[PDB]
Amino acid sequence: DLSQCDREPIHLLGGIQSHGVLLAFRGPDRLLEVVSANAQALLGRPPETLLGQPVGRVLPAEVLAQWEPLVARGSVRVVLPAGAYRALLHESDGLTVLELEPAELQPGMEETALEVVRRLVSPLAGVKGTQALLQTAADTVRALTGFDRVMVYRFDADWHGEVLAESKRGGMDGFLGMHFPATDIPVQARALYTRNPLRLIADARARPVPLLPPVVPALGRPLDLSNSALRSVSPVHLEYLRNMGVGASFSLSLLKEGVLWGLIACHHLEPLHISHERRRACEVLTQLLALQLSAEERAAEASEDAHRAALLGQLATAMGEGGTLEEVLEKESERVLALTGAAGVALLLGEEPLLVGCTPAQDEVEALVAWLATQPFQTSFHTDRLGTVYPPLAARADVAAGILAVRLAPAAARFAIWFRPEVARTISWAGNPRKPAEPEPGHQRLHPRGSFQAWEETVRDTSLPWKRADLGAAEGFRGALV
Amino acid sequence: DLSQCDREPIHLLGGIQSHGVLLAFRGPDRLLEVVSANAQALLGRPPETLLGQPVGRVLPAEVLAQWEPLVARGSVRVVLPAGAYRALLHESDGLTVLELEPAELQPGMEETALEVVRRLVSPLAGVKGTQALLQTAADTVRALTGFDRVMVYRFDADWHGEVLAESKRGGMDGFLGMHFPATDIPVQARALYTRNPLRLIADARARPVPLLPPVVPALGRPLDLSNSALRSVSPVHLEYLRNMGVGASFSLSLLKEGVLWGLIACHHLEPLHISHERRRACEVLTQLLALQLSAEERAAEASEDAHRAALLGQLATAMGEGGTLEEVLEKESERVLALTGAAGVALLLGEEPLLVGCTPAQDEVEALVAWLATQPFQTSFHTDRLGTVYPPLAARADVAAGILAVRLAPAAARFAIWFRPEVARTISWAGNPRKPAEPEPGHQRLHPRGSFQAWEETVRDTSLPWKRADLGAAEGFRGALV
Ligand SMILES: *C/C=C1/C(Cc2[nH]c(Cc3[nH]c(CC4=NC(=O)C(CC)=C4C)c(C)c3CCC(=O)O)c(CCC(=O)O)c2C)=NC(=O)[C@H]1C
Ligand SMILES: *C/C=C1/C(Cc2[nH]c(Cc3[nH]c(CC4=NC(=O)C(CC)=C4C)c(C)c3CCC(=O)O)c(CCC(=O)O)c2C)=NC(=O)[C@H]1C
Repeated sequence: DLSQCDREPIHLLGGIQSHGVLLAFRGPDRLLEVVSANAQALLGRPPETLLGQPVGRVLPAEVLAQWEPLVARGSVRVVLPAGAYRALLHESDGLTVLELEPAELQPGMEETALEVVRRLVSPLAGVKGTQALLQTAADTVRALTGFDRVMVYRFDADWHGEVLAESKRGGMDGFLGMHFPATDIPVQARALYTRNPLRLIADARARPVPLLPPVVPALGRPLDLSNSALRSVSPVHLEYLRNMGVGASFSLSLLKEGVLWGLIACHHLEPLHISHERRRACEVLTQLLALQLSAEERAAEASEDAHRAALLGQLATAMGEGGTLEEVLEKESERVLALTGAAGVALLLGEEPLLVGCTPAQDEVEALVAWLATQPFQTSFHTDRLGTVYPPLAARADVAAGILAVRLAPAAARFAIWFRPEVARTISWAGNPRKPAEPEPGHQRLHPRGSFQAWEETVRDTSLPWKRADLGAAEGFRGALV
Repeated sequence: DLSQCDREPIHLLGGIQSHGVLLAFRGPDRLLEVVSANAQALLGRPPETLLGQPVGRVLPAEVLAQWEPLVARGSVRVVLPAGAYRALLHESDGLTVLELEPAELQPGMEETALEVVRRLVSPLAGVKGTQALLQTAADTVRALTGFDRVMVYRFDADWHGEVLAESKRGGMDGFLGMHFPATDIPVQARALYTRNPLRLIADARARPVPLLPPVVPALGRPLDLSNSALRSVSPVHLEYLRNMGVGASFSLSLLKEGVLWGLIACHHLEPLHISHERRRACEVLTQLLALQLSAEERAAEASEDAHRAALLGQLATAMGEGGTLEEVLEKESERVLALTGAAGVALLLGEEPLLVGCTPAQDEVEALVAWLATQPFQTSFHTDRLGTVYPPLAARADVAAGILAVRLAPAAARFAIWFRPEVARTISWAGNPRKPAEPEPGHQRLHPRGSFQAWEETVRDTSLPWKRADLGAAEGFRGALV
């Protein structure tokens, strides 16, 4: 359901965090437009008094010698008097949208950047599992701008997610597993994160600094601050960090192969401005955690599912050295079930079902086969919820939560079914998940929580996943019968 | 092993590069021992002299201050009065080796490194090929190194290689798709190069500078320069360089899962010296693109299995729809001969066989299974020189030159089979391959072929190799047949 929580724009609010400068430009012969009410304190002359007038009479020679490499490169460092801000410029609704914002004072990005990477590459990064690859990234990021807590929120099936990492300092608090809503990182803001990686909260305590004039004439609405460098997050959100205990939040959204995945949150007690160069060079590492995952699952599967095929190679030679189904299936029944980490498996070979392992009762399975053949799957049908699809076997979960249809022939409702049982799973949650926001009596403008502390729910009457292998190994048996 | 090549003790041969200095520090109260002649270019007062003499008492105030940090971390910025060197160390052979050699002049090296780390990582990497993956790392290490010429070398099965890639400037002779031995980078140096990636040969033409006392006092044989940098090499190496038009060297070891997948050599038309932060920065780039293309191997594997399944999904419905095999194999005759990507199949499912593609005769089919029972193999026999191992039916250059066994029945003479033809594959041999290196009347000392010109080896009659996933679509077919 689209919510007042997800219908809400970003991109086109009010403007930029109180530490940049947006000086706009409309068409040919340069010429300023949408400015930034804070502009008369890093320039030299007030905003309203150069909102009509061209670049010649707005910027100093510095940035106007640099104007050419700017277009031509992306960003470009200029050391004009207040210090040495950035330059990052893109294209908007009809504009050249030049902004600067402070630059990096240490000459050990390059140096600390290159020792920090080596960690999250190495001669062989996967050694002691994937809680390391998650934990070294989360570490580095922390130990590459400095922070007092950072994790790896991962989204799942229903876009709700949890933190599989945690790097911290001498006795804060901090989350870990600890599920928290999907409403949070809403539909708006991972549709937008496919194209725009990271966001900087500079000083979550401090207030947003408007834009000039609040619309960009021609269009009618305000400016697309979407590709922005310093978009200011939103009331729904800082209302919702001033509880938590962040004066920051440093995110760099993952996506190895076009698909989102997680984030790396970075938290910090006191306002903190990491740079564009450092912001982007941890985007380089978020880009090295997404890759080295791609590589190992895309591997695991390869290395894991040989163990699968050595089952099916057992199950097939026995199958042809004394051809006799029931006899040869019994001895290699530990193998059948174990194809798929299963407890039970019926087979309909024409005659009566050969129930085999630790399955439910025959009178039951007969009703289960009619109900199947009167469903659509072109070959297979599985679920981790069971009672949800075919309620009759709800009550007797304990062996019946997840199944593998594998139609042996067309009209023939002969097949085999793999019963997979029931799993505990006491599952932690940051405040009661049943309610992830705060309606003000009319329900039109709302709030977050001030909650964030371990309300457990208990996933149960579900099972395990059915990961490409079960559903693939299993389709080996069905071609191995015909 | 064999000819004088896999003999040359290429770490105990004294000698060291002349820009560098490797001196050695023996015993407890850090106390000199072996110093590398030209050591008074950096200490005014002679090597000969202070082979006695405590550590700090032989080398400067400057460099003493920073004797502390390089124990802990082992790379310092000791900046002295002769363009300030820096010394990486390591403990070779029970004593401590300080390896004074030059700076990075230029403070981008790191900031530039980091940006070519991006070009070869940006999350659409390989979307004009693996080929394009190799030919980036070509132009990126090149930019790091200046070096006029970069290469990339895979060591195909028999240790002897190809140069997939290249990356030259203009009017630069080059081996684009050219092809040569693995005598060269021999037995010795593969074994050494698993242990350290890199090696430099900057001023090839520059003869070595002895390091006294020819042989390490209490051992004999020269110290052991194995895990040094500013060493030299088996002389008659930069030997077969003066036979080229190169006066430098840089070549890394791409290591992929711990086997040596080869190296990238950048050599220069005239001498050049790159740093040890700078060569760290390309050894870094090797253990990165390996991380990438390890995934790309794993990827097009899982994409090609999941392919073959879908192909076999169809196959086994033609199976279950009825008709006996011979009728089912009629059209799927087309589909099975595409299931190991071979020309035809032959059943032999008891009775007189099925020839059912572009097969040899009936009489030669049977001639194999006779012999195929004599020799080993539980389940399989994929060979490609099916005429070397087995001459009689070793003239089929057209119909069969690589066969595939499977036993449809354990201890029984029932094997189904897919033969596939000779394929002419033009090989642009670079120099003579009947001349790795012509010796001196004596056969006691070797210098190496002085002519690297294209040679034709048009190899009549083998198979396109037997790719894992292909190969792997056999244990199944055999299970889902009786
Ligand atoms: C329903 C509307 C609401 C909004 C709007 C809104 N939500 C977000 C996202 C968000 N929420 C979190 C919470 C959080 N604390 C942690 O420790 C972690 C990781 C472990 C998380 C995810 C985060 C981190 C985020 C976005 C990541 C970030 O802070 O950069 C946004 C994103 C701001 C944007 O526009 O980019 C917005 C606009 N917040 C609500 O509570 C509801 C009402
Ligand atoms: C029969 C004796 C022979 C030896 C002994 C030997 N040579 C080397 C050095 C070597 N060779 C290669 C191969 C190679 N890399 C390239 O780029 C090219 C041309 C494109 C070639 C042909 C390499 C990489 C090396 C290491 C240094 C270098 O090549 O730049 C060794 C080990 C090297 C060392 O001394 O440390 C040994 C033991 N080599 C022969 O070719 C024959 C004559």
